[PDB]
Amino acid sequence: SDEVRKNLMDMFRDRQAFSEHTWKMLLSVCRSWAAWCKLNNRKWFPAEPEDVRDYLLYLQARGLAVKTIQQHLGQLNMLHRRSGLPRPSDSNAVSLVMRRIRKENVDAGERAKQALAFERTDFDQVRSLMENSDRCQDIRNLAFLGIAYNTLLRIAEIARIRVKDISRTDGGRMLIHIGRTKTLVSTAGVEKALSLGVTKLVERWISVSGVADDPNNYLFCRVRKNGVAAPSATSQLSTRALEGIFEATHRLIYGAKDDSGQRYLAWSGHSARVGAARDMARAGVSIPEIMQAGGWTNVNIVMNYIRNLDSETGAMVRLLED
Amino acid sequence: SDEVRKNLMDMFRDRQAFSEHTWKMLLSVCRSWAAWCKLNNRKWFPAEPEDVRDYLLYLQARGLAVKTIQQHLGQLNMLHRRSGLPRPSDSNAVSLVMRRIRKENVDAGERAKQALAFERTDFDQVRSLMENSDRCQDIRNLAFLGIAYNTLLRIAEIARIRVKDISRTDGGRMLIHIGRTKTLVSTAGVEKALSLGVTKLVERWISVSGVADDPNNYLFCRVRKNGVAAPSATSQLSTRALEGIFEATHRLIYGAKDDSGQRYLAWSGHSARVGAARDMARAGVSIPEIMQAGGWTNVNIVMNYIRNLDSETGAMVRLLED
Amino acid sequence: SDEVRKNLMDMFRDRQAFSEHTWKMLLSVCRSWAAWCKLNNRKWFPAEPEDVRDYLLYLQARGLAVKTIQQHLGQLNMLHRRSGLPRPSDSNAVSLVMRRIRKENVDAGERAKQALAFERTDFDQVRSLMENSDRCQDIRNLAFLGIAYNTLLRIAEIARIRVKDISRTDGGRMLIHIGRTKTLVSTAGVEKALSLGVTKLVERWISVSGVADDPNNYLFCRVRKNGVAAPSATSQLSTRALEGIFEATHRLIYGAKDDSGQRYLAWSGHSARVGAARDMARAGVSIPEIMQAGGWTNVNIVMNYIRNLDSETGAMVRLLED
Amino acid sequence: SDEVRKNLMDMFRDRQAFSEHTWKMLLSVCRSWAAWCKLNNRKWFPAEPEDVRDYLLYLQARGLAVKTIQQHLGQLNMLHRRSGLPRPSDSNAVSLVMRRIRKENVDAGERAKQALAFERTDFDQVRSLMENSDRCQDIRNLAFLGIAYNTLLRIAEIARIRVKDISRTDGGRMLIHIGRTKTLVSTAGVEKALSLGVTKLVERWISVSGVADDPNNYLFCRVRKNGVAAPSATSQLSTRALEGIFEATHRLIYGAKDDSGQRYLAWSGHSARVGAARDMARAGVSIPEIMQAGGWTNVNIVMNYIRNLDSETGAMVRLLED
DNA sequence: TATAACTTCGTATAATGTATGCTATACGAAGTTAT
DNA sequence: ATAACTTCGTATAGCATACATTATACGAAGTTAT
DNA sequence: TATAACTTCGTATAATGTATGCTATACGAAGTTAT
DNA sequence: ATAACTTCGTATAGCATACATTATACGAAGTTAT
Repeated sequence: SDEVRKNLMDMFRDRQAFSEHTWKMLLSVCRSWAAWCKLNNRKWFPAEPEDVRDYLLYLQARGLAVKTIQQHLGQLNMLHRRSGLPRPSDSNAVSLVMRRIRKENVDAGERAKQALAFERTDFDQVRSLMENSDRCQDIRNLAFLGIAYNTLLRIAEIARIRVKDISRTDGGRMLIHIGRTKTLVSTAGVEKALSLGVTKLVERWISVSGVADDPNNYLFCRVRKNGVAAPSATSQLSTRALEGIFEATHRLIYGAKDDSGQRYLAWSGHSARVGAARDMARAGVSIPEIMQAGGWTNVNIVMNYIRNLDSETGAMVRLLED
Repeated sequence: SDEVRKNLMDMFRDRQAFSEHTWKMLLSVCRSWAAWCKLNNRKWFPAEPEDVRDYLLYLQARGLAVKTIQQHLGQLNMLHRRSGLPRPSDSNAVSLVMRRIRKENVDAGERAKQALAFERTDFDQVRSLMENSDRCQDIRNLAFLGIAYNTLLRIAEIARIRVKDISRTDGGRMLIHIGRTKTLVSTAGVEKALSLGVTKLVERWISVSGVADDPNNYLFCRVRKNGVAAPSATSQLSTRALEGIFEATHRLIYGAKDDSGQRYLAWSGHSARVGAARDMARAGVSIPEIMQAGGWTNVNIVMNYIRNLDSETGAMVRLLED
Repeated sequence: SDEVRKNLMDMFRDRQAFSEHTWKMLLSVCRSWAAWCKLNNRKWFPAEPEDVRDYLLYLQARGLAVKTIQQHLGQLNMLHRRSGLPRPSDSNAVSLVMRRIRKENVDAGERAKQALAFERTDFDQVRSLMENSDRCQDIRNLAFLGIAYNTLLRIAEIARIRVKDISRTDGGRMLIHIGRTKTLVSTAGVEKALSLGVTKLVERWISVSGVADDPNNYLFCRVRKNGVAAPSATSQLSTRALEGIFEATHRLIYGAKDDSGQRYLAWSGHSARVGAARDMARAGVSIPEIMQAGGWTNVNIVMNYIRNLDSETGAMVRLLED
Repeated sequence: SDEVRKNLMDMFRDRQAFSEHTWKMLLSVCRSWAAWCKLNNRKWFPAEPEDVRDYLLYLQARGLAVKTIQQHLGQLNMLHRRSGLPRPSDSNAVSLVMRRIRKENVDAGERAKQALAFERTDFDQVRSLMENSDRCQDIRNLAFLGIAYNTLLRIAEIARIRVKDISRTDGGRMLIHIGRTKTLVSTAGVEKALSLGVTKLVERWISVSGVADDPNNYLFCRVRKNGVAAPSATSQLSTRALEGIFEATHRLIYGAKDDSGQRYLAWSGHSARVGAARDMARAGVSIPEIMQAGGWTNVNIVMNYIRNLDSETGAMVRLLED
């Protein structure tokens, strides 16, 4: 069909309208689905519902997460819907089976994990140790953890901070201007303020890195063996390395990860977000203020991190013994 | 017509998409609709809005509640939508009778109900009346009333408990790990501390019952007319029974049921939930604390349980009393 | 057209799906539009945009409120849309002229008025006088004002209160169950609690009226010359009479209305709502609690009663002199 | 084609549907689009999405802001929608470039701006520098800066003020009745108290100006090079002039403009609004109090003015400082 | 040189929220009028 | 010529109204147990 | 009877918010099993 | 026969997930100034 080619061509022409990660996962899903189709001699593009049902069942049978299976469907759905074709999910075979796969897995324990929390106590411990070190690695890392926990920004937001994004209060606290986040793309964007402590941590790093040469440098950059910063205004510190700082800081305190292969045996990119969310809840911060903290315009995900603070809470118990 | 045959096979094949309670209600509604149709010379499938409209008006004439009339309409919508067919509710005729029937029925003052509060006033009365009775079922029921008040846990939830789900903490207080979640984006297991007095009751029951003798054994079990427990791990105590414990306990104090045929004359499955929440807000406890105690996230409902408390009477009452 | 007749016939068949006031104003607008069409020899049913534009301009030219003109359009729009025909507002002639008429009127002062406030001070004054009277008129009226100001219910909500809708707290305060309001039609509905003062006022009235004979009596009923109540379970006190109580209570204190013909020279049905809203704001009640008070699920109308509390507010002024 | 001729006549005829500022921007955009089309051999009307897409990409290449690119697109959407024609934005091509252009531009860090804060630090500086200067324009400007700080009133709003809109209260404080509303569901006239020091300045100005000599005379008026005021009541001082007072006042202290061509180097119309709000939140004032001071109901905006204040730094900063 | 400390990348899995269309201001710059 | 505007055009920040009902507001006429 | 105190009604004008579709419990009642 | 269930059906209250992305998680391979 002429129209389908056109629609696809249009989406590719302005591919920059979508996150690069959407593209990353579009192609990845397409590769997996392409492969399954080839293994079973099946037309892979206009995808047949029943074929899609077999494929979701096969993903299930490989032991894949409910959420990852929803991903494979999601991209297939997007590829079809933006083509002008009907979505696989538009048929019952796919709809019902997706709902069924979720029900079976969930009803056998499957649960979406969350990042191991990096909370205030963790931050103070990390800091009590590393604040002394005059190494470049250590000063940078300590400053990044500070920002992460102070501001609750995602790591991709942190790696985009430019030195000119930083301003100041009369009070002396650093403010970091963010524009783009996951949930938001604006020109006015948001301001996130650091405490006086974290501001110092960040001053130390600026000072010692020489990022402030060009004010269009990324606040965070790489640091080599010899301890020399490598500022850039065109290459940011990969988010993979910020994941690494979290894994190294965890390793520093708790030693090496298990042999098991499980996710979340050590801190990761999101660890400071669930942790600072959680600390606020427990100090009585109001639910709106928590949402303002993490950029959350809606209430449900925040309830869904105090999710697992829901431990022994024991209101009724006290009531009972008196 | 061939399409809808496919769509109905899609449904039987992926029947595990829905819980067996949904299928139950689906089947029940179809039975009611098909009867009505036969008795009124109407084709039952596909349904035509004129016939669906008369049917909903028959359901109103019959005294059925509005939530009930919605359910019949819902499953009819469901059944037709899961085939290639138009839903009744997408017709102007059925859409207007639902509106007409809703408001009509509220004007004659049909009232949504809820569980009769089983409170602390009531758990002392009961304890008082059978604290030190040595009957093996009097011991079981007393324990279970404990767990239901303390943990505001649903009834199917208490059915599932086992002895392997019971650790300890300060004083003795038992650690009931749970499946309070049957959802993906939701806690990976929750936890409930019993009081010391209630931990004591779920001790004395474990003695007599002898449920410990297997980990995989369910906590609550059947107890026959000879006061002997009958542990199992393939067979959990039904919800209807746990219901029964509550009604029996009501009969104990207040005697035989009021005989209107009405609902919520005795206590039922939820009475302890309702009661505990009310007790909890009476002594002042953060509403979102209450919300976490029985795993609510949709305050519409908990609100309805504590409405007639004096602590909830609102701002105007507060102002007026100067 | 056959379809248009059918659609209209369907709406009339289940007319009870719409408020009777919608019907009242449908016919009233139709009468006015019918009349204008007859005066200008114009087809009145499928209404021509340009004819509708002339008619809105004529309503403007009679000096009618912007909001009343929006009403005439509203019903014309509804009559057409529910017929299956295009709305007048679907054309530019009508759209643009409506927007223009609003702009001209507003840009010459026109503003939507609000009810004269009946606030706490007013209620205490009214009460300081009438609380003594043992007349039936006075006891009833005083109790209605109490409820109005205490609960913020609209008068139609107040006239629907049945004696069985009333319950109690442990604390001794009356609760009044509402089901239907303007913005809401439910079976669970809402509970509104009276203070201890208003509860007394209401006790006096119940006591002295004999409404509590049949518990399906309307809490408020008429009272004749001789001071004898006339309870009914099938005829409520007209909302026009509740408007009258407000006008009489105003007259009692401030004397007779002007000669001017202006609306809101004396208290009316909504006077206690804007007044209690306003009092809450000024005592620092939180904006959510205000919304809970008046049944308001959204924030804008409440801002739009503290609307005209916005008087001399003078935060900046204090700042300036120090 | 005849339809769109009707639709364009509908528009000229009801041209008062929109403000003359909307028409201005509409006309401006058409001029830009038509030029671009001629210069690029494209039909200007109806617009085809391919051509609109290239045009928006030309607007991005030209350095225009995203709010600006939206405006061009908006008026194009408007113009076409008010004819029987499809909007550009309803095409997949233009929809994706707008997305692409938005995020693209935020990544090179284009930043939404706002008025440079004219604060109390700045109104003392100014007063200091010209408190007791006897120049008739130095007297006018000083007064007006007063009114703008004190009342956070927009500039067109201050233009409209007259002497007949000025009563009194405690000490002298002037009573500026206003048209802060140009909306129906909105206050029926508002009110602003000036301070005593500022009331003094709007006294000394009325002396010299001689504006009192007619009620209907506008408060602020033109003052020629011979230090003589020129009252009018048919002619209000333009907004561009009131702007000018602010820039002049900036030049006074800081000298000639920074010469980047940039925006918000001096103060402008809104500077006093911005400044006053910031000052108001600095000394702690309920946010919704601030919101009422300049008639906001959409806190998105006021938030943006007080972001870098230390009192607004958020919960995390508060927790971290123990 | 070997090596820290990356980047790049693939597949795997969590998170996150359900909008614009009109109207005001900003400002350089050209037009107007009386000093 | 120039101060001190006003008018303008193009660039951006700042805001409010439409839609589909459902309700109250009030003067005026008909009703009914005193 | 005249009259308070309505009801009914018409036209006029303000107010008010942008949802369900699945899954659990309630309970009388019939079925089952061991005392 | 009966207590004490379980299973059932029909009646209602109580709840949670789908959708379209955009992001992080982490092991493993290629890179590069020391």
